[PDB]
Amino acid sequence: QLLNYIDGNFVTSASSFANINPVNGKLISDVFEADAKQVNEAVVAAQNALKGPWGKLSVQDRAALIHKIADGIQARFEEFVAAEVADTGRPVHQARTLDIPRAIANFRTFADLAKTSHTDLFEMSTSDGSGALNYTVRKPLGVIGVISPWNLPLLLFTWKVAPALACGNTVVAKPSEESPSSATLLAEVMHDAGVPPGVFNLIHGFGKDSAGEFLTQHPGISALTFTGESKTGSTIMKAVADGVKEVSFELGGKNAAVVFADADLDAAIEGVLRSSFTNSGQVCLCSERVYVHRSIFDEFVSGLKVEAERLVVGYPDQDGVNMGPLISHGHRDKVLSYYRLAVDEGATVVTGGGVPKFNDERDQGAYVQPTIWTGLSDKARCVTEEIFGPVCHISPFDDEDEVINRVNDSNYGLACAIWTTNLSRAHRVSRQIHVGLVWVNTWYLRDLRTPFGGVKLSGLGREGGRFSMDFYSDIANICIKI
Amino acid sequence: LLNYIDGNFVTSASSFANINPVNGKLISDVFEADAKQVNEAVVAAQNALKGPWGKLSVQDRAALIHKIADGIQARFEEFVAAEVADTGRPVHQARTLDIPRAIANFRTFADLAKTSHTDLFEMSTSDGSGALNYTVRKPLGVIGVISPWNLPLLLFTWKVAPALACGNTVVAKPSEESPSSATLLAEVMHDAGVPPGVFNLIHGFGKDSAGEFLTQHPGISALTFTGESKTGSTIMKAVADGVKEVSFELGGKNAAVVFADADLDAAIEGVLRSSFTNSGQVCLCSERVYVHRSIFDEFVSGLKVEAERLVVGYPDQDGVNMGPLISHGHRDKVLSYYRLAVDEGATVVTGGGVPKFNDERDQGAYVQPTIWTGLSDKARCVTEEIFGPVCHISPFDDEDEVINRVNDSNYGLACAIWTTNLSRAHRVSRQIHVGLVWVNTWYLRDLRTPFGGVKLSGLGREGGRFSMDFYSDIANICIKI
Amino acid sequence: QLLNYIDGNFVTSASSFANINPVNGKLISDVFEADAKQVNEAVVAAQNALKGPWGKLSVQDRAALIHKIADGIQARFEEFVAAEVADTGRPVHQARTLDIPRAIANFRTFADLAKTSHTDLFEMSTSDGSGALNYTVRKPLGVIGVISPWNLPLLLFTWKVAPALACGNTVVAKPSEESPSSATLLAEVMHDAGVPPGVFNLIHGFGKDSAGEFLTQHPGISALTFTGESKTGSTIMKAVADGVKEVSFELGGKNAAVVFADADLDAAIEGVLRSSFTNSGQVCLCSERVYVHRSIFDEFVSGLKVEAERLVVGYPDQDGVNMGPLISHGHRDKVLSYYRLAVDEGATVVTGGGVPKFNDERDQGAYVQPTIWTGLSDKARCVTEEIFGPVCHISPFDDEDEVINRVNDSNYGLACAIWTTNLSRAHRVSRQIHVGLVWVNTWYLRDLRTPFGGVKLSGLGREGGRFSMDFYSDIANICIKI
Amino acid sequence: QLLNYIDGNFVTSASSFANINPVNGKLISDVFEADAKQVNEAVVAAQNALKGPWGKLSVQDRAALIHKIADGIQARFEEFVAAEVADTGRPVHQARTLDIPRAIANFRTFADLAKTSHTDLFEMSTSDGSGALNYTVRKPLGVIGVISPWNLPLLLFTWKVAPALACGNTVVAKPSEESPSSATLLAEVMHDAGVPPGVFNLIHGFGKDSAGEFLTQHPGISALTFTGESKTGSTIMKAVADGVKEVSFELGGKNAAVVFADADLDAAIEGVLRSSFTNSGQVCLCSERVYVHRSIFDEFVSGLKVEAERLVVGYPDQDGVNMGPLISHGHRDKVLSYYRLAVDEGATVVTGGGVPKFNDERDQGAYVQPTIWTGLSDKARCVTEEIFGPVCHISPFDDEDEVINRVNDSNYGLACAIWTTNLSRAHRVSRQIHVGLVWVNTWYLRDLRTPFGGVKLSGLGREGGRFSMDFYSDIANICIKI
Ligand code: NA
Ligand code: NA
Ligand code: NA
Repeated sequence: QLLNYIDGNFVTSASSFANINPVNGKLISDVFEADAKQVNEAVVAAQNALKGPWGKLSVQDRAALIHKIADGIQARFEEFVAAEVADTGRPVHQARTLDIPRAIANFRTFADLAKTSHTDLFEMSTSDGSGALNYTVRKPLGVIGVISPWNLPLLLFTWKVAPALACGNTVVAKPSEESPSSATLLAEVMHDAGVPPGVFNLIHGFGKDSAGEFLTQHPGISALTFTGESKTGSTIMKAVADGVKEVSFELGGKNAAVVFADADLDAAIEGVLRSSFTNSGQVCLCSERVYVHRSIFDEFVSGLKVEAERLVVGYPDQDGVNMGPLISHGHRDKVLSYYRLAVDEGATVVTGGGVPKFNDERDQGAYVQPTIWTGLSDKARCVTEEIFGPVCHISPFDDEDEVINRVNDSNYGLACAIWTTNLSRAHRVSRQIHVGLVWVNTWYLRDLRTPFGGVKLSGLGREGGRFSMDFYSDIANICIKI
Repeated sequence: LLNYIDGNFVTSASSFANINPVNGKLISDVFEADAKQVNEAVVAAQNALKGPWGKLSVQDRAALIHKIADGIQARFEEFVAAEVADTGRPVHQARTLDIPRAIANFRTFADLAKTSHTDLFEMSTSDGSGALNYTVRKPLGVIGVISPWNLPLLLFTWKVAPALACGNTVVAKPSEESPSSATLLAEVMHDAGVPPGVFNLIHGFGKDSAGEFLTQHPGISALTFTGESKTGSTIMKAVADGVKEVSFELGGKNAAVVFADADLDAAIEGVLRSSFTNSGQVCLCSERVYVHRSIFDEFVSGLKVEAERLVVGYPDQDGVNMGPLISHGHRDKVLSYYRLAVDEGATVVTGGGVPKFNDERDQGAYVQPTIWTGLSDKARCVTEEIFGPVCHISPFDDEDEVINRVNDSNYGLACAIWTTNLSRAHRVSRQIHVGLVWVNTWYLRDLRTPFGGVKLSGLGREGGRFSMDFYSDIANICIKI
Repeated sequence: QLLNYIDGNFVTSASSFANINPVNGKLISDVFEADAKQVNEAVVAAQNALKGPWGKLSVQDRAALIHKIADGIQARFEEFVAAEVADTGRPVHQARTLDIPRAIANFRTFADLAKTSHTDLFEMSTSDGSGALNYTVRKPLGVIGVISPWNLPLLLFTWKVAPALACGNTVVAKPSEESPSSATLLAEVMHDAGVPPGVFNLIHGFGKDSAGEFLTQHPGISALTFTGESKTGSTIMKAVADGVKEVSFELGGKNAAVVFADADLDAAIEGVLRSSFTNSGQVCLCSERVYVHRSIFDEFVSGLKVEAERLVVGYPDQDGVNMGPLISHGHRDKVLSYYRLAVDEGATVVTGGGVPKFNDERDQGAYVQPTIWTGLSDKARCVTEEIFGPVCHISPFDDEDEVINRVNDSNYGLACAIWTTNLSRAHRVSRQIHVGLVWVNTWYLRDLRTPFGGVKLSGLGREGGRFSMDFYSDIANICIKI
Repeated sequence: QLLNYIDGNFVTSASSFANINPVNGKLISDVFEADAKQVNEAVVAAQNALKGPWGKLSVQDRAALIHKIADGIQARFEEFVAAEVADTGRPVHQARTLDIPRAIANFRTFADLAKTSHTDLFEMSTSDGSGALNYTVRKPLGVIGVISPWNLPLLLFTWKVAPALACGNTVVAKPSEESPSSATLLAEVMHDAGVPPGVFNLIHGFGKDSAGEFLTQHPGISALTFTGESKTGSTIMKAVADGVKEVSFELGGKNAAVVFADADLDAAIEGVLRSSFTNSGQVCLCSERVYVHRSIFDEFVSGLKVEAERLVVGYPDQDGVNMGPLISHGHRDKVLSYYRLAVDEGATVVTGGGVPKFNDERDQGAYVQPTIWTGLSDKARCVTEEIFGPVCHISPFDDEDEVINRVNDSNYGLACAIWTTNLSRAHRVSRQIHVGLVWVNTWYLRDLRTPFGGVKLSGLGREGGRFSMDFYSDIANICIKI
């Protein structure tokens, strides 16, 4: 059983929902859904905590307490690994090396920035010759509403909660209904670490007519930060508009990888394998479109096919497992529906295209095969809409400007990876991709000080580094006439 | 007054009247852009990004922007006249605040465009060869600009200057009530050699007009707006499906606070200005005033005196201090607050009506500078934004009390504090829940500072680097070595 | 006994010298003086250490190790308190709440800054229209020679060593002969924490024709950072000139305090008492000149007399001890010589002027009385020369511009404290004072992110925050034509 | 015809010295050498101008006035060209497109940074719980002493004078005896722009026992910034040592170009031709050492020989002129003394090696030939000592780690140019070169915002961008207790 955490107490709710293990379809736990009344209690508790001990902590004391939260996750490391794996079916090795360490690192990085961050001093002259001073300060924005996704549950959850707390805000967070275990554990770490009641609040539930909608509509929040589907971003923006709430969105992507004729071909095959199928292609940053220079296109597709078919699709702790299932049955229905749509649009299915057959309990889970399509036009729905499964379409190109234009011809703009060994090409091309993040000869390498976010439908605002310290703060200007 | 689109001055199939509010006389007809014309503006701005404007170095861009500035300086007095006519502002203030600030907007952001740089982050990797992350600023794209009538050219250019400085193209809809200086600006840009499609001026209104069409148009990348909060919320919903970047500077109900240890004459002068400047039609004006009990009556009587000394009349009159409100429709809204004040229990210390001229001005849109006392913190006249030359004055006793009373608001743009005490100034300033605090002064602006509000008073910050960030895509480029 | 620490090993020397407890003149330990050959050994080992594991550490791992050093000092907190107190006589109170906590915070602040710090990206246009990028990086400068003072032994020692290590340098450091203990213990902490051999080297000795000089002359160093007497600063600057070594100097001052008529009078009396007599007036930052507006002058002098006479002078762990002895008998000779000079120049001795009579072992120590002078002119030697003991002279003033000129009419310019409750005056007056550091209504309040340094004879350069990160690094610009 | 400019007046002197045209050895003008007394008068007047209307300008007005200076140079553009060409023999085209535009840009860039630069606000907590603010401000350092070189007279002179004035200092500036004309014209432009008297002072003369040394010894300056030979940098550091004056040094170098096998070969030949022979190899950034991968070595050398022999050495207005003379006969004697040393050391002379025969007035000037050597060892003097003439030695190399070691095996480290088309190599190699400036696939591309300086004997400190705004300012911390 997974309880809510409100004003320093773990509390049940009236109704509950099932958390299902996508590996086998079995029940992991029951999760009490916070109702509107409990959400209001969380918000009000969070407002009030801003006037309690939390509000009086020095930036050094606040940061030391956040490092302690992080020590707590570390001390329960394997429990956190086990929770993420149960909920989502992610390979244990990924949970051990990507997800939980990044969740620890999020807290440490922003606790550090809390200590080092400063503001600005501007001098000016005036008519009377005595001058003025303008200095700025950072204050907590207020209560931050976090609605976070199921694909990187603890990582993306802490990505928001860490800078929010580092900036002195209080929090009411709603983790995905598909993945609530690690967040529920984080609350326990919060509690045991002595985080004052009301600072961090955890409400479980869904979106519409549930905890997520209640949060989004509550007038006592000062901001809503959200990662997830683009149409949901749009819904959230409409919902907080009457309140003119500060908003921060990381949304969909139809991300491209580009492979030039001078790429290290083996490294690019391996890189596109990772960018297409990591977390079974359920990363916002995954490459679902791939452009490859004509002269190496056949060799690239053949190489990637071989490598994709070597992927081990199986149990999270199975020997050399690469790929787990999708998050849920309902998500798999959506993915398989694009699988059929691609055949109908005229794709050649280079590999995959269906669901593997296990002849064991995994057949009741939510697996699909890693899939490569070829032969679709740039207009096809499967080349333009985010699928959020382990798939990519590969298309040839001849000319640099042509491929830049094809990558950019999109209502999204989150990320792009480019493969080339040429110094000029790397820099010339990357600056021309209309996205928030480019990688050259790698993918999803993250320095947490960098600005991160997207253009067009992929989001608005930036987080990371000082961008987060600014978003989760009131920036106030104080002008002294001397 | 014509629209300016893709390098050409063009008419529309419908015009509206621009009325001089000093005397009710028609100044000019203004062609209203239709949906088809707004689309034409946006499409041309989009195309302008791939033309000569797009290929200018940052140094040549800034030079051209400095040339726009020079262009305005060269026609300074036509600009003063245009702004006066539209709005009735004192000729002196147009001449030393409005027009100079608009020129400084262009110059400051041109200068920032040349000095701004971005970031390099080094990192280690597993294989031990490392990686580099660097950031770049790029044009965001087409900037939709919808701007207010109270400081027409100043607030128009406050947005347009950073948009252009960051290499964007612009589709700008100035207020229906003050379309003249913008139209001149378009002439300056045309004569200065700004490439076609880079700057586009479209005239009209909000709902079912140019403004609405702009905000609904999918070709823009951002919408920056200064105005009413409710209009802000409307825009946010309209751009939500395209998840457009937004920047809002919205209403306030701003307070001025006078502590017992203030320089009382300076404070009286200060609040006089903060209350009645531009006939109280700055979003930054003080419509609430808290004065320490020990000095409350002396402050009110002094403010009464100085307020009654203000000269209300012609923009060019000898010692004029105030002009009219922007329009009859706005005077109607303001006179309706004047009545609501009485009906709410207010003591009228001064004004509370219109003045009498017995000449054309009676056809104008004047109201008197007004002071109220005796209302409660929950009176509507003390909570809601009026945007006229009026303030209510209320006593206070304690520091924590007045802080709480200032912050007890759904708005939070600005606040002025009067005190001679060092500790008090810094202690109290930091606790006011607004974007902008002034101590011992008001509306003193350094264009590098973050400017914006909290709560209903806005979203985001503009000014200095905050503008340079808002009006650009920040992109991260990560090179594995 | 106290050894040098060279290339991973404690070692003795030919010569040794005594370390004397200034409370009672008794021997604490023998200290081995490093010779030229062993200084050469230290520099060469530091050079090679740059090419060993130390140099392969990530910024993250380097920072973690520097936090381990800080941990290792926290774990021996009281031993470090004991060692500082023994060498110098400072009250145990001050060692526990200022000295040792700073040494520790020095390492932690600079380790944090190493993790958060980044550099710059400048794009530019070029003729051919393809453009160029300039990006800068921070690299280790090389071997940093550190020569440090006895007045704040571990605090000022670590103030240099911490940023030097945080920036990836290696270090050869010479603590003061008068206070070698806390540094030798620090060497132990480094050894125990696994600091690779050669990264940190400790050499004992004196200046001329001893370790200090040898260090400054050695061609193998990249920089010389020094805190102390101005003339010594000049001497070091000449000695490194042939090698054009980077230099950073925090030198002396004759710091003033200004009390304006609208000051909080009791607060100003307390603050000037603290800025004149803290550490027995042996801080670079103490106020030896004081200017008080005429209207409150007599009342200020009377009040300070009373408070200075309530000061407890005695043992480091005595009840509410306020002052210990001076660092040494030799230093007391110099200070008393000044006490006589002040009388000779026609000063009224308001209080003090001598040494107290203990009638116990403290009579064998190096104590003097807190002293206050009036009636000297601005040109008197005792008003213009740094005495570095617990004394201040007080003079009246009438005008603001007048007292600004009087404070500024000095060949030094480290620090100044001003007392006033007036908003305008604090900002108007502070910006006109020709020094590196001004305090308003307080003194020696340190934020370790701020630039610290002086003007004129009081120094060269700035340290603290980014200024330390720039000083202890090569800043390199890399320009890529695209 | 060349007078000093002191406290607002052009004044002559007791002695005069001749300014000779290096194209033909003919007298251009006589220059009045400043004596110790005039040097004192210049400093004293600079100190007073700080207290005058100059000191009171807002930053906006001071910047407005620096732009006027720029405008005034621009209105007399061709006279500045004539003056530069006359003193130095520089090709008119280069004077007209590099030297004078850069001189004007220096002023515009720093006037602009004066208006945009701001400082820092640090908040901090305190024991009593009400906290404190620290903020910084930039103020004029004071009187800046400028001593500038003959190789880029107006460019390097204004590179120091622009930021000095932009930060509100006053200046006493001693231009090179070899090239005093353009600085004297600047003085006229200053006068005519209405720069208040004493703000800018021009003194002419030599170094030791002349205006150079006297400026350097005056206690009245706050800083001395100098570009030129390293030994003269050392001498300077010693002379201001008793003063602890701020110092900023851009000294010599023995800069390398490195060409890897994957370079665009024709681009690298053109690039090394420029880096070797521009301004007749009298730029401190010139490459006198070149390392070329053995596989392209013969082809590179053979290609560079051809391009070198296509260089037109002659008159500044000669139809296709590429190179003018060296700066003086005195300089030519040194360079020819190296051309012989090279032969005596065993060099093969690929081309040049002597002086060309014009059979006209040019034979009385100071020309040498563009020269290329091979065959020397890395320890040869001609490969290790700065010649400062139009020459380079070319050596082959095999390994990347090897060429990096050979490049870095130098007491200097000013700049390096690398040629490669490989992305990783470019970034991997550049960061390992121990210099202040690396160019990749170009040379002497300058963005004035970037830090500019050297390591080891090549310099001290950084200039450019905020590094200039920081060096030419007092940085002051003001700490307000609340
Ligand atoms: Na913010
Ligand atoms: Na942006
Ligand atoms: Na400085």
